Amino acid sequence: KFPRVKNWELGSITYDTLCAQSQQDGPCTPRRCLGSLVLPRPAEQLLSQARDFINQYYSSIKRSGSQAHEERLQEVEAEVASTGTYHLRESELVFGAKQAWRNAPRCVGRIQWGKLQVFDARDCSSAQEMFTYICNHIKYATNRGNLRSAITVFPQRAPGRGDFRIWNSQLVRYAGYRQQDGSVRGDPANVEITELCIQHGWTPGNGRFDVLPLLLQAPDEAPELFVLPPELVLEVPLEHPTLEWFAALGLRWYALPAVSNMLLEIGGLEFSAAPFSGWYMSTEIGTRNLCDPHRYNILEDVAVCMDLDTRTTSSLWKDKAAVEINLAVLHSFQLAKVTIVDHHAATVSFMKHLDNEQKARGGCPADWAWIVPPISGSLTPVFHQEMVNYILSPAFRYQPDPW
Amino acid sequence: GPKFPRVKNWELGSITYDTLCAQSQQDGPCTPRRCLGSLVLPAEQLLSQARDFINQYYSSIKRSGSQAHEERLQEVEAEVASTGTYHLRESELVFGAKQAWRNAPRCVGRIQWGKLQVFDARDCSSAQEMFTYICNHIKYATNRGNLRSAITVFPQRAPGRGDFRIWNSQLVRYAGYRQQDGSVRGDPANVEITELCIQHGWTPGNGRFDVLPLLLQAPDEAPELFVLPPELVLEVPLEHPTLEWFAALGLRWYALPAVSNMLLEIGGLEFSAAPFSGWYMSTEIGTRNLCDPHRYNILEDVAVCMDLDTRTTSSLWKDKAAVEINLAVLHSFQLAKVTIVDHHAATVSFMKHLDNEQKARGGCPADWAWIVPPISGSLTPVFHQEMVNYILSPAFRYQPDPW
Ligand code: HEM
Ligand code: HEM
Ligand SMILES: Cc1cc(N)nc(C[C@H]2CNC[C@H]2OCCNCCc2cccc(F)c2)c1
Ligand SMILES: Cc1cc(N)nc(C[C@H]2CNC[C@H]2OCCNCCc2cccc(F)c2)c1
Ligand SMILES: C[C@H](O)[C@H](O)[C@H]1CNc2nc(N)[nH]c(=O)c2N1
Ligand SMILES: C[C@H](O)[C@H](O)[C@H]1CNc2nc(N)[nH]c(=O)c2N1
Ligand SMILES: [Zn+2]
Repeated sequence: KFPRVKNWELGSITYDTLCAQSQQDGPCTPRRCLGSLVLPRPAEQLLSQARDFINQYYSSIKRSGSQAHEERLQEVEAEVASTGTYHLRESELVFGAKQAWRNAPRCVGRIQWGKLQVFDARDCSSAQEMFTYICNHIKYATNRGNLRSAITVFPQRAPGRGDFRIWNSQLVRYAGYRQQDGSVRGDPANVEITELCIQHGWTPGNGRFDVLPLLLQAPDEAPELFVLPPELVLEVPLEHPTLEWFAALGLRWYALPAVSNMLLEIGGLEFSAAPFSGWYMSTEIGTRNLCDPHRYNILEDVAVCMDLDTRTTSSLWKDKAAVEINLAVLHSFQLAKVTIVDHHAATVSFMKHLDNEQKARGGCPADWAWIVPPISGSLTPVFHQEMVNYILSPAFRYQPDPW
Repeated sequence: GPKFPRVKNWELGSITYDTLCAQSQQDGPCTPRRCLGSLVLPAEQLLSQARDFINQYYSSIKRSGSQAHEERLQEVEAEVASTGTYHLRESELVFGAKQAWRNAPRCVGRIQWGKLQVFDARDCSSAQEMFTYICNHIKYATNRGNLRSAITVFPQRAPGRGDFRIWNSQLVRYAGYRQQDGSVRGDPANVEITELCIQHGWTPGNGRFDVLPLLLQAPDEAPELFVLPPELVLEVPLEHPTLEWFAALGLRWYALPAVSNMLLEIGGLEFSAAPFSGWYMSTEIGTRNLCDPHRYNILEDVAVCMDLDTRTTSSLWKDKAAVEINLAVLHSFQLAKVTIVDHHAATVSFMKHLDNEQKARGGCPADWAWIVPPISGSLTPVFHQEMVNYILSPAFRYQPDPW
């Protein structure tokens, strides 16, 4: 029933008993494992998801089974009874957002989960107020390049009406202009979101790193367009510690990773619009975004840069150059005084987190295939550690694109 | 769409469904509540399994439902009727062996599934005789560098009577000698089996790369020790194409990967000895056996020779060294004319295998975590490929070491 979990480097063994508190089916069954798929295709329920969540918070501040807890438990019981829903108190919502991050199986940064700036933006009622809220979050989070973890919660879903949404998947991301000649200027992964932007009447540039404007949508209104003012957006040019030419490449990435399309779920309530951010691990920029073939796919150009042998796989030019890009990403961010983290440091601190969690709750749910870096997998200690995935709440879910 | 796992390739945008998994007749480790993907070690019934196997066979020869098919069935029932067990026709053994390897979710090797040499050794009655079978195997399969897939099949398990069993995990393994100051000389993987060889009479070496003897067991007889004639065991001295100093590290590997401790299960018949072999993927040696902290752990040594900053993670001295070491594996094998294959080509071709299997059977069981290499993960196409993993029979399966 409870799983043995070995580390294959140190022959050490633990037991998840946290996953006993999973109230949510994932994709696997005893017949097949679906664990590598990325995506997954009533008052009595709400009232019970609430109760529980209230129970986490009182237990969190040690004030379990007492007056303020009991009393707050009729408050929700009565609010649902009458109106089919309730609302959170600020501190409660500060406890859930943090915890939603604690429970994110696919996060390698979860050691930081205690340290989260929570902006409560639930008193928002137009896209114009959204833009401002978002604009502050960025100024705060960026901090002249000493990045800081932040989330900003906008108002919850309501049964009678459309959601507050941000159309973008991140707050910063680059244009991807599809061209006549089948090709693409800039980031291929943001083609559809660039087009959507043009359809709502944005003036588009034509470089490789045109920062996208923001499409914010308030309940039942058509979405609106807000260009982010260039100075809130911190960018970092790409140069190499020894390779003079690397620079002359025009490569650069932005400083702030802020996910802006995921849904945040606390106590059975749902926040369709709740962007969050911390800081990048080098391998998000160096390996995935520049290195993927369906993205910027600069590898071959790096390799030709270096005058290696393009003609054959077994010379390892794929791997040699990748390596320099992650080295270029780390160097370049360190020079700009922007917070970055390499995948060795990162995963090492992730192991500490599992150990921290093992003692604190009895396990930690994690998704092996997402935690292990996209290069040098076995060279990181997370490769050698078995993990469990299950679903805890508070939680970030995926949600449909609003068009 | 259909109620069958939908399976996507994120690089290409392509979609398939896996109908094969419906034929899985045996549960893995997951449930809807939790995913165990990462865990390394996750009469009436006899007739039931055999019937399915025979169907499977007659299908593969297009004679499904025919006279010869219903005849073999009745014959197989009658076999089991009076004896408890049954026996496989020669060609039934050749097909189930191939089917067992085609069904192996952890093997990236599968495109070659149809090209296997099957050595029937079901006539073998002594440990002395295994040594002989085994020596022929290595001779055949090594074929002086031009390597060849093969499997030798020893007598099946049987009521009462005890098993045949190669005790070595591989036909070729380097010794692992426990020092009197905690550390190990040689492959730490093999301390347990090394100790057993000595206890059973073997005079041991004092090296990093000593080939182990063979501990062979025959029903109810004590295991017996057999030394491989050095001339039979082909090894490769490791050199680097541009770093002249690398050769001097005294590094070497052997040419033949040959698993010897797995169970081969067909039609509910179990073969407890069935060494099988193929040819290496470069990362099995370059990255795993050489760079694992718990194996030879040569990463630091190599990085010093490379003059890398090994006091900070962010230099990517690990990544840089592992590449070189892998490149030197690839190059050492090339030069000696010994069949090898680099993670890049080897995965390009698992992609092809996937497409073939889609057409032939509607799907292919795959352990993502294992199919994806320990280095340059995202840089290979399997990284972007969702996989479905279930258990199909005939299978290779783990068994408990015999002692
Ligand atoms: C502070 C440093 C942080 C680092 C280094 C970090 C790193 C990462 C990485 C590397 C991933 C998966 C990478 C990928 O998309 O391929 C990820 C996923 C995730 N992160 Fe973190 N993160 C950080 C902070 C945060 C914060 C503040 C939150 C929210 C409060 C967060 C929530 C999540 C969630 C929900 C996922 C899953 C995304 C998905 O399922 O698609 N992370 N993080
Ligand atoms: C033809 C060249 C071959 C290549 C490149 C290849 C590659 C591999 C690799 C890379 C693995 C994963 C091993 C690990 O890292 O632990 C593997 C596992 C496996 N291979 Fe293949 N292989 C080849 C031939 C064969 C043959 C001939 C067989 C059987 C006849 C076979 C059967 C298996 C099985 C059963 C496993 C699973 C072991 C486990 O589950 O732990 N392979 N193979
Ligand atoms: C908060 C934070 C910090 C950090 N270092 N890293 C992150 C992950 C961000 C950045 N780097 C990738 C992005 O991850 C975004 C979430 N992943 C989406 C994967 C996906 C793709 C396409 C279709 C889908 F349905 C799903 C978040
Ligand atoms: C036939 C063939 C060809 C090839 N290239 N590669 C192979 C896998 C071999 C070689 N390279 C590793 C070994 O695979 C053996 C599979 N077992 C390892 C998992 C394991 C389970 C339990 C305890 C452990 F310590 C380890 C076979
Ligand atoms: C299909 C596979 O699940 C998919 O390619 C995953 C693999 N691992 C990943 N790991 C991280 N950190 N981020 C990713 O996008 C992916 N993609
Ligand atoms: C924890 C994890 O399951 C384990 O380290 C696996 C990961 N993937 C692997 N993949 C291969 N090919 N071989 C392995 O030994 C492993 N080890
Ligand atoms: Zn699973």
